[PDB]
Amino acid sequence: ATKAVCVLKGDGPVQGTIHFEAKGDTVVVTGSITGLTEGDHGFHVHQFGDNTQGCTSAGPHFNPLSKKHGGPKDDERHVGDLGNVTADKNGVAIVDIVDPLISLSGEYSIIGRTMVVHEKPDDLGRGGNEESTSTGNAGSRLACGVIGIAK
Amino acid sequence: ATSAVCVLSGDGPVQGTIHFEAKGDTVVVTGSITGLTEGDHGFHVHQFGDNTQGCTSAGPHFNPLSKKHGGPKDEERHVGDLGNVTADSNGVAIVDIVDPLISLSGEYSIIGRTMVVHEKPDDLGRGGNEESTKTGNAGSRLACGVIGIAK
Ligand SMILES: [Cu+2]
Ligand SMILES: [Cu+2]
Ligand SMILES: [Cu+2]
Ligand SMILES: [Cu+2]
Repeated sequence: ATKAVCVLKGDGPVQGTIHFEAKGDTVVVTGSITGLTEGDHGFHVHQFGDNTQGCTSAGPHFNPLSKKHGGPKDDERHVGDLGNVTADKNGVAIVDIVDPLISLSGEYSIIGRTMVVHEKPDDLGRGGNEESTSTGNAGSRLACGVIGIAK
Repeated sequence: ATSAVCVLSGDGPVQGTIHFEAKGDTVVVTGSITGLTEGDHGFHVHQFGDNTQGCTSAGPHFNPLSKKHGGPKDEERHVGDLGNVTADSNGVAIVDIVDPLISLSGEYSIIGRTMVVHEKPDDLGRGGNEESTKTGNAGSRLACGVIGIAK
């Protein structure tokens, strides 16, 4: 309802803890992700909270308005399109995002859905091939977790 | 949501997959859990979907109506009180429960909360002692997972 949390795990070294808090009429996303390669990594909400086949069973990006993939500042984007997180030379990425389209309740609620951090940078729907318009060319899912209600 | 799933994991060998499906004004819970010691094991929905400290961070039983702990057929029970699952000699528990109090939507929604399989049998609030009234004397949490939206 007001606060949520996600613990990111995968088959590699990438781990992290993401916190979500409804503040006013928006949602603030914070936390950190370690064990990444330096550089940008796509960071999205995928539709299902199903981890029966690791991160693969989370499905595509959460997209209740049926739009094409984009960057978080675009009109045309998926609700789950949170852009990229940037890791330092030590593999650490600090997440500090304010997003208008996600919610913690109602139609846009991401509770019970999956947060994924990807292998490569998300090209924000501007790569030029069909895959850019679905995933940003963000590639494999390095770690993920189901978003749960927190105290 | 009309369907949900949860993958149970812990620090030991207990693991499992639980499916949830709304049917009528009930939730049908099916699945299997392996790696258990033969006999009954308490099986409850805990309040928070927070795995930051393993299963310990899931909090107490989901109890929105502030009742004492009971068995699933009791009027005085927590919403998250699903009774016991039973493992056979090979440590395999088959899950098949129909419950009318838990839900996949609205106020009693368990999406984003934690399913827990316990060390001991749940005494269903009839243990004679005080601990019975809170947890059923089910003991340790062997495995847990956050309940997620499924396809
Ligand atoms: Cu993605
Ligand atoms: Cu997208
Ligand atoms: Cu319990
Ligand atoms: Cu209880």
